[PDB]
Amino acid sequence: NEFLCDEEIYKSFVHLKDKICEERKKKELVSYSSYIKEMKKLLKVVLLKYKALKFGESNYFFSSGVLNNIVSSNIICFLLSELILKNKLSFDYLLGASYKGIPMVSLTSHFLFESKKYSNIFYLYDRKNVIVGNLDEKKNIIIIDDVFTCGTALTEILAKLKTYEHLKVVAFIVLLNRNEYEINENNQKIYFKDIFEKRVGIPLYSILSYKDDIQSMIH
Amino acid sequence: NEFLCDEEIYKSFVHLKDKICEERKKKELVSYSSYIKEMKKLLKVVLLKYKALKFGEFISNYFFSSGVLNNIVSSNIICFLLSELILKNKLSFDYLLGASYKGIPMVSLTSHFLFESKKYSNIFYLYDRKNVIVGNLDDDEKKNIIIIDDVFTCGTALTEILAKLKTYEHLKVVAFIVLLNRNEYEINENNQKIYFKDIFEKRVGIPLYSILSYKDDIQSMIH
Repeated sequence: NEFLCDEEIYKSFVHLKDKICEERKKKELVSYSSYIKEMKKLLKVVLLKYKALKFGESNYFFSSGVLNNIVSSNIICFLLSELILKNKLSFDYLLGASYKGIPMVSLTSHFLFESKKYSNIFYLYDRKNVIVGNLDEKKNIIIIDDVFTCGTALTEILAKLKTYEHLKVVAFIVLLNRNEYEINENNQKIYFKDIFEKRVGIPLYSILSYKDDIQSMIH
Repeated sequence: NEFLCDEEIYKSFVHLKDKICEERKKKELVSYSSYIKEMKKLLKVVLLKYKALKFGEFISNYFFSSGVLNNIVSSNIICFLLSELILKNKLSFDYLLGASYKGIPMVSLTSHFLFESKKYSNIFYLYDRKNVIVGNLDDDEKKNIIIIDDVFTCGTALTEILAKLKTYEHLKVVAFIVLLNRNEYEINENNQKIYFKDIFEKRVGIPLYSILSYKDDIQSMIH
């Protein structure tokens, strides 16, 4: 048994969470970034421990089902909440993409609520009546999901939401962006994230990325 | 408008959550019960404020919908109390399973309140789709599951989850916990009410617990 035990993970989560909040309040950006990076290290340990990441022939596989435990989801949902606060994203609703986003959205709401900036936080989810929650000049939605490859899943949710005239999506937040790309006529990588952001006019944020976080696990 | 504002609801939730935990730790049962009953009052105010309860005539004299409870001020109270049912009744479990869809955002947050008890090194939660059970499974001794859902009428929805779980040989359900039991019944040959809860418990051999019940909590709202 080769990884930090859950009791140690939690202790480290608590310490890092306190420092990250403290530094955000003090507006010390360099320290904030650094403590975020430490939390991301802890999260990568978790991903390996619970085997959310597996290696060997893509050269890695990612599954979020093994992250449905509170010690793991605390880290994840805390960091989703931090992306919202750090980037000062304004919203009326958070929407958890079915199914993986759904247990994330309540718990992320819980971490946001600790900022004391909100009198409540209203969250939604989509089935497969297709949008459920406290509904009915445009209301703004941030969508949460686990993984971004080409944007196929987020595009389907956008289709469901096009029906609802008074709703607008203003951001996507995700645990992992795979940094997928296509090569163009000049032998340059054109990333799906950039193509997707351009097509739908909405920014995507991610806790982790293949390039910054996963590739250094490969060897 | 006519109801406590969300800031006040939260302040009251915090106060009552602290007293409830304190009294459970001290094993003062009468005080614990009493503070639970205060939280239930607050929850009833929430159900009326967000119109999770509506009155008149439906297909019964009240209608219940949990979609308006998907906000943290309301789900705090609900999920806290689901956690307290687990603790108070000393229910042992390896997993919590949130019934799709309503139970799913409840299960993580209920896991969060359980985790505050410091009895657990982690809490592992599941959910079903409609491959069919998602979470930290190795499994196809038995692992124990408590199922969480919003409303119990005859048990049709819980029965469907049991069917999905029958495939998994190493899993066993040891309790159902629910926000509301409607206390539905049939009348028998002696003009006695036989409750679906009792019939359901007997058929599947698994206890059901509920935060609220029609008889104890909702009837007095009617007039």
